[PDB]
Amino acid sequence: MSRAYDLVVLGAGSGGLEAGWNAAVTHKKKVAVVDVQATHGPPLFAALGGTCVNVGCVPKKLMVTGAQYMDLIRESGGFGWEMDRESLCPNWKTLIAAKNKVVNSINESYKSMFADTEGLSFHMGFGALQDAHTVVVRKSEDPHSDVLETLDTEYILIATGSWPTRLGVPGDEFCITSNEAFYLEDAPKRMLCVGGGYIAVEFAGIFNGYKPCGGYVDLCYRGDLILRGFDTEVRKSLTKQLGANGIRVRTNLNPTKITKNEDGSNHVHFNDGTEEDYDQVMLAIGRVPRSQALQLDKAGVRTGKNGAVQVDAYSKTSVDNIYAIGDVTNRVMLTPVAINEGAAFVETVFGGKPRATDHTKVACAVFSIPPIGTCGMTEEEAAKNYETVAVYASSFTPLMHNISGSKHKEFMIRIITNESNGEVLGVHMLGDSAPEIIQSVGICMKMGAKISDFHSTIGVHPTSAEELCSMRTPAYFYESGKRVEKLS
Amino acid sequence: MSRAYDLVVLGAGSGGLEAGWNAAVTHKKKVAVVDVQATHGPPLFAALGGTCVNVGCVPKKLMVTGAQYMDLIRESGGFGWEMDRESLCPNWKTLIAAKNKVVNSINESYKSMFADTEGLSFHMGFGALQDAHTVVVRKSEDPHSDVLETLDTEYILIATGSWPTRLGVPGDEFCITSNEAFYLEDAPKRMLCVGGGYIAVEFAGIFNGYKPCGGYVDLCYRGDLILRGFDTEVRKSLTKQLGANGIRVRTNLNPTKITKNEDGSNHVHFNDGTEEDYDQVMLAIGRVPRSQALQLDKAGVRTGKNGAVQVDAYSKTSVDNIYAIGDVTNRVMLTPVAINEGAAFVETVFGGKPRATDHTKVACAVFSIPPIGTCGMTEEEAAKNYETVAVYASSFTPLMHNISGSKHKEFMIRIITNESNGEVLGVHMLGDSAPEIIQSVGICMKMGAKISDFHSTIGVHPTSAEELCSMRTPAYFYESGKRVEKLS
Ligand SMILES: Cc1cc2nc3c(=O)[nH]c(=O)nc-3n(C[C@H](O)[C@H](O)[C@H](O)COP(=O)(O)OP(=O)(O)OC[C@H]3O[C@@H](n4cnc5c(N)ncnc54)[C@H](O)[C@@H]3O)c2cc1C
Ligand SMILES: Cc1cc2nc3c(=O)[nH]c(=O)nc-3n(C[C@H](O)[C@H](O)[C@H](O)COP(=O)(O)OP(=O)(O)OC[C@H]3O[C@@H](n4cnc5c(N)ncnc54)[C@H](O)[C@@H]3O)c2cc1C
Ligand SMILES: NC(=O)C1=CN([C@@H]2O[C@H](COP(=O)(O)OP(=O)(O)OC[C@H]3O[C@@H](n4cnc5c(N)ncnc54)[C@H](OP(=O)(O)O)[C@@H]3O)[C@@H](O)[C@H]2O)C=CC1
Ligand SMILES: NC(=O)C1=CN([C@@H]2O[C@H](COP(=O)(O)OP(=O)(O)OC[C@H]3O[C@@H](n4cnc5c(N)ncnc54)[C@H](OP(=O)(O)O)[C@@H]3O)[C@@H](O)[C@H]2O)C=CC1
Ligand SMILES: CCc1ccc(-n2c(-c3ccc(SC)cc3)cc(CN3CCSCC3)c2C)cc1
Ligand SMILES: CCc1ccc(-n2c(-c3ccc(SC)cc3)cc(CN3CCSCC3)c2C)cc1
Ligand SMILES: CCc1ccc(-n2c(-c3ccc(SC)cc3)cc(CN3CCSCC3)c2C)cc1
Ligand SMILES: CCc1ccc(-n2c(-c3ccc(SC)cc3)cc(CN3CCSCC3)c2C)cc1
Repeated sequence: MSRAYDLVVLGAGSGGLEAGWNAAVTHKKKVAVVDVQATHGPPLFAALGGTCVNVGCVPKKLMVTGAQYMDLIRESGGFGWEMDRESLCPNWKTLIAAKNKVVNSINESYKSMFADTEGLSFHMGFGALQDAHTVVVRKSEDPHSDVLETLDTEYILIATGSWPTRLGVPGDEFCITSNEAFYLEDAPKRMLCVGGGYIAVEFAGIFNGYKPCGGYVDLCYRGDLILRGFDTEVRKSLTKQLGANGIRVRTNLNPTKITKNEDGSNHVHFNDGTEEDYDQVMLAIGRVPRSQALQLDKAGVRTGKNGAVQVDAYSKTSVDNIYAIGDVTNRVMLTPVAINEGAAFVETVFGGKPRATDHTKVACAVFSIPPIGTCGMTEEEAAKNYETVAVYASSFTPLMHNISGSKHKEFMIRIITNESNGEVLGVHMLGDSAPEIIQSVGICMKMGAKISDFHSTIGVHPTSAEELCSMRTPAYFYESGKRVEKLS
Repeated sequence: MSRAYDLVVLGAGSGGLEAGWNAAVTHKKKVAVVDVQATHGPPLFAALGGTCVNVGCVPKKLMVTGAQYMDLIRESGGFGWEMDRESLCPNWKTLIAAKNKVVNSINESYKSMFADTEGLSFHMGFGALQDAHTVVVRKSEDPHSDVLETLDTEYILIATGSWPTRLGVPGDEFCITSNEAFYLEDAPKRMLCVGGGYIAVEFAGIFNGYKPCGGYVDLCYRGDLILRGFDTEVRKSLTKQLGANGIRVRTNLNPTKITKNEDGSNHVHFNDGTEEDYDQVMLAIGRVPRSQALQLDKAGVRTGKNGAVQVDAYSKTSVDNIYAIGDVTNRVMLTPVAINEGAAFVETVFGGKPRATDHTKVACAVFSIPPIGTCGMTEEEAAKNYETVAVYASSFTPLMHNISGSKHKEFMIRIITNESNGEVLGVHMLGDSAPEIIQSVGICMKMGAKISDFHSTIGVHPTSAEELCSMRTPAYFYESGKRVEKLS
């Protein structure tokens, strides 16, 4: 059969714009790409470029880079750099301004991409499914608003991503999320970050860097140790170093009631029954797939837990012509994962050579201060899945920190290997440059690197990374899930 | 036969202290270690710990880290950090002071290593050879000064390293080297670095950071492009960026005569017949192996060109019981190379399991601002002895530099592959975090990584290293030595 478009992508995101571009350029198909708005902005935060560009990776990193100067300016003193250190506080207003300039600049380059690419058209509005071949674009999220466009397509691709989750406590509406955090007029003096995940830990670092005079940031998590699912020794050292940096880490604590005050501040009720006032309260509870308004039922597309889209290894839904990638599938919620999922989708339906995304042994990072760089299994998980595992560990304060005054900044590397093989199953790093090192570590790992391949490599001196090639003797072992000091 | 010691190490350096420690601790041998002095200091700069610790890797990196703050403080302004930027210059003498404290505490750490290790003893003086089994320790470098100790040994190891080379021009003795650079009480306003190698480029960066008001650093090089043997596109982009940062790169220029003025400053005559005044003039001509005073002839050990000790793959000299490692062999003059050479020497003669150092595919770095991170062949060399080579290239100005103001800071990656099989022969990087990334790149290359292994790895976003996994189509090719735009 013959229709108007070959592909209609719902969501101009990291994955969406990858599949859209590739189909249109290398295969010269006719691709329509639907998104909510053109440039970044408060009313509906996401835009052209997805969460990555608008309210995610890109702006986050810039603000984490901005916050990192607080330490660096302090650290410079030991090396001979003298200036006014008296109540040295930063300008939040000129950070957001500069941030907006860059985000908008990327918003503009994606806009001119559509004009420069034949077959690639942008369609502003709220895309929703009608049937297996028809995507309806509406004026608002409300399914009774005006119908802007009716797109007739061979294939549909859902890349609408995810949305912040909120807790069902009274006064929920008075709290902000990562979305609102980007567009705050002023940096908060009294800041509460709720949750112990990626966003919570990262933004606690941002606010702590940009807090005004005498300000403070409280991170509160409902459990024992923050960042569940990461290397426990890394998590412990990270809690210790966030503390040393100023952030008051608060475990086994959770808000139950929030009330609005007359002066503007927020009154918060906790688990232990204590009461406190915070200028802003951010919720980093996690991200649920954004698919509750797409009407997947009307096409026969299976909706799992939290609205996730049931896909096979090749991203294909219950309907043979409809596909889904990125956060909306709830597999591995990262930008480069969604991009790979998109490029694979093109290679399959329009390329002739099908490929599935390798979701295993994927190197990711946490952009806290200091940052985490990880790839592979935790020692807890590898113990459950393997006969006998060796745990290599190394901690150090870099020589420069003896001069800088930040003697709390301990670089940590922990390698988890299969004892039988020698195969590296996990590498976990904490410290500066850790997200940069973990990248080429991940090239070794999916390549199937052994611990012998590491320490036989001649090091690069002086670097933090050279320590990867100096770990030969394991600290301890796991034997059939049991922690042992030596091998029987 | 049984003698006083089974190992005498001449030179307590990176290689020396590696072989010394290992023989004494893991194999319980009686190891004597000779070095010139105990702690770092001007008269004879090198000490316990070698050049690396005292007048090399360690103090250099610290000073480069301090100089890097000049940029970071300027870059902070765009992110919202306000301060007195008016005439902001650093304190050189408090940097040197802090540097000394760190170097000294390592000198002390090595001193208490000898006291805590049995069999391992330190012998202060000038070691020289008597015969195949006897090493004489003298009061001074003059071979007629008092004989301090006479050491009787089964095996001799030469790890005396290298020494700065000087150019045979009138006024040579008025110039400093890297040695004296560490102990100048004042930072020069008018600075000339002579040469285009590692030391020249790194120290030009240091002085440029630590110059007083209205000060300038001129780097002058004998040839056309600085840093021969490195990726030509990296060198060009470095020259451009050293320029942009303040360092005046002057090529095809070489001093001919130097005279000392009455005010203290130095008058320099150049290649183009021009005259100029510099407060200090550093010679980075290179490093010749330190072997002129050891009397290798007396024992029958072959000295090659420049005085380099001729050795086989296992570091064994002309005599079966005398060995040599590190800079003194003039193979690959790096610290971690000398360490590997030392650890192998022990494994061979005391471990019973012989091993040679893999001098090929060694990842190293240049700690300029911005720094270089390299591993493997240049495209010129790979063209000279391969059938067809593919040259992958990528240049980009990181997103944060749109806010910071340093839009000259371009990150560069160039991969050079054997087109036949896809094998990566060289990876060349220029920019921040480059020496940190290149480490785990060298693990891939030692494993024999293919270009497919790179671009198949899911990236880490946002980083500079994620670009390493996004290079798929080559920019151009080399076909039987000739530069081609495509394959015929
Ligand atoms: C604060 C934050 C920081 C992050 N930092 C990192 C990081 O540093 N590194 C990393 O790897 N990952 C990071 N992530 C995760 C990453 O942003 C996501 O995994 C990635 O964006 C997923 O890509 P996607 O295409 O599936 O979703 P998106 O890129 O978000 O694309 C979804 C798009 O679909 C559009 N859309 C929604 N509904 C409709 C509809 N009704 N019709 C049409 N269009 C619609 C939206 O406007 C949105 O722009 C971060 C996330 C957050 C929230
Ligand atoms: C300024 C500078 C910066 C450098 N930076 C780096 C870097 O960042 N990364 C890197 O990998 N490499 C770097 N290097 C090179 C590196 O330091 C050397 O390659 C390394 O030190 C070689 O080790 P070695 O044991 O052979 O020599 P050394 O470590 O220098 O040991 C030689 C020792 O022998 C002693 N000795 C000399 N003569 C006698 C004798 N007559 N009797 C007894 N003892 C004697 C000396 O006192 C000296 O301490 C740098 C070098 C310099 C000069
Ligand atoms: N690569 C990167 O740099 C980044 C990646 N991301 C991605 O996007 C996703 C965004 O998640 P983000 O919000 O951190 O949260 P993610 O789920 O990581 O983390 C959620 C955190 O909130 C806690 N939490 C969950 N529910 C509640 C509740 N009801 N009350 C209190 N606390 C609760 C969780 O604790 P518990 O462990 O007990 O469930 C967990 O610590 C991540 O999964 C990640 O994949 C996001 C930011 C940066
Ligand atoms: N890994 C690291 O971070 C470091 C490693 N090192 C090691 O120590 C060694 C020490 O030497 P380092 O200063 O680089 O210099 P190296 O010899 O590399 O470089 C010397 C530079 O000086 C130039 N030169 C040589 N002779 C003359 C002359 N007669 N007149 C003018 N210029 C001359 C050379 O130019 P030309 O190209 O024309 O010959 C070259 O550019 C290095 O080879 C390196 O192996 C040193 C410092 C840091
Ligand atoms: C018109 C052809 C084209 C292709 C790719 C990009 N692109 C892209 C790009 C962005 C999004 C997509 S689709 C999600 C595809 C390509 C990013 C970047 C940023 N950086 C630049 C230096 S080389 C490394 C990458 C660039 C340059 C731009 C234009
Ligand atoms: C007495 C026990 C001992 C032995 C060696 C080191 N060491 C050494 C070391 C290096 C070379 C030698 S032989 C030249 C001997 C000791 C180096 C470094 C640098 N380090 C690497 C590990 S994490 C922090 C940074 C360290 C910590 C320390 C303790
Ligand atoms: C000769 C045996 C030796 C060698 C290196 C170290 N070392 C070193 C070390 C690092 C690099 C080098 S390379 C010259 C040498 C020694 C660092 C640190 C970290 N230190 C931990 C205790 S409190 C202060 C911080 C330590 C402990 C110690 C002993
Ligand atoms: C296909 C449409 C397109 C292409 C390229 C960019 N882009 C981009 C770009 C950057 C990030 C993204 S989101 C991953 C998308 C595009 C950057 C730059 C310039 N420079 C390159 C080196 S990295 C810093 C910026 C450019 C030119 C944007 C959109």
